[PDB]
Amino acid sequence: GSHMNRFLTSIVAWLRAGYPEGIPPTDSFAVLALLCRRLSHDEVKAVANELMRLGDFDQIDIGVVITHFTDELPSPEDVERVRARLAAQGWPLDDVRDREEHA
Repeated sequence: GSHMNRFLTSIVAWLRAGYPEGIPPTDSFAVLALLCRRLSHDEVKAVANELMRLGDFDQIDIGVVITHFTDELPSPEDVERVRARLAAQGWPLDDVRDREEHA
């Protein structure tokens, strides 16, 4: 019983759950950098678009950055920042074996 749309919905939820105060443009690029490791740039472009429409995102251009990256950006401290914050709501970005490894 797999539903594709529900996946996107949960992704949106996770992302905005990481920032219930709204993502600032600096770590928005961090978000795209992290998410692009799991999802294709068009997929993240789509979810970013709908998330910005939903309101729980700052109104910038993520689609431009994911299709045309920067060399020095996004900032490493920002990616580590979003990494630390989003980890609190879980991490479906990577794959984790169910076992008490790190709590």
